[PDB]
Amino acid sequence: MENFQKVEKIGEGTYGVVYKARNKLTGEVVALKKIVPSTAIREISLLKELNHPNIVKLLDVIHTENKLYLVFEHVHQDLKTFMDASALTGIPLPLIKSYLFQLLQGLAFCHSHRVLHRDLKPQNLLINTEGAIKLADFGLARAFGVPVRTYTHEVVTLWYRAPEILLGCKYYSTAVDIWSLGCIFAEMVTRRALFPGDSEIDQLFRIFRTLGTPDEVVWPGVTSMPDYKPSFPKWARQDFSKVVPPLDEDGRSLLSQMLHYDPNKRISAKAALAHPFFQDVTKPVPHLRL
Ligand SMILES: C[C@@H]1C[C@H]2CN1CCn1[nH]c3c(cccc3c1=O)-c1nc3c(cccc3[nH]c1=O)O2
Repeated sequence: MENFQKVEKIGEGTYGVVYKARNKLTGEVVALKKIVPSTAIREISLLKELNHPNIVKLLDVIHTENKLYLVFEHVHQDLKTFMDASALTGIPLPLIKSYLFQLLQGLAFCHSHRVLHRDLKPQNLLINTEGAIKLADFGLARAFGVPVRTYTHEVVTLWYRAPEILLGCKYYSTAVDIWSLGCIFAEMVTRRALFPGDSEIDQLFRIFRTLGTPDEVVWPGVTSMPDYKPSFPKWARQDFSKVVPPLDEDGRSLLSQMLHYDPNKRISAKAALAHPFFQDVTKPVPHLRL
């Protein structure tokens, strides 16, 4: 695009390369994403109006010469990078709680307009120097079906995928994003991925080994799911005190509700914001080197 000048390749999203670039017009630095059916066009345009402080802002959509470029506000780094860097001492609890609180606000907003992210993961959570965190690539999934492999052939991570998606439910709800965020919450606290599956069945079985194999008791209708197999091994449910120490009682109570098997029992983003865990929530400034 004539109006932009690439500064550097800052990443590789699911749909295309992402560059940090400068707008020759406004002089603003931005994140340029390379990705055209009419349906995707209408969908992307809807995204230009769902603005929230905790959602990476979609500045412009350039559909030129049968190509799609999405211009997004630029945010210095992602959460994955910050997490790896904080592997030795871990992200202090006050900051973890602040990030979770902000993410829940971003989700509550999106879910109120019936938009789901569908693919939340540390990598698409962006953080700035002022203590804020924002959801990136929000809504791109419905527009462009999230594939098994990226344009670069990298395997899309299954670690944050909700069980209903894994079991074949085709009309999953906003609850899938709460599941993902819960997995991220646990990972920030323990400094280790909660369910690092490397295939759909390994992903499903890791979930089962920690939370117990779901049945009609905890999840009515589960046995009727498309990919549910009566032959799934029967694992006992582990205790959360063992899964996410040293997270306190309120935190464990909240995480448990975010990880409920039944999508209808799983806590909503809105209800999560009123949880006592956030009673003493604050907004501290992180220690990140740019
Ligand atoms: C955000 C995820 C991960 C990587 C590829 N992304 C996936 C593709 N992608 N990248 C996006 C960005 C901003 C806004 C929206 C998107 C987006 O959808 C930016 N992306 C990135 C980044 C990695 C390290 C720093 C920045 N900074 C950014 O500003 O992208």
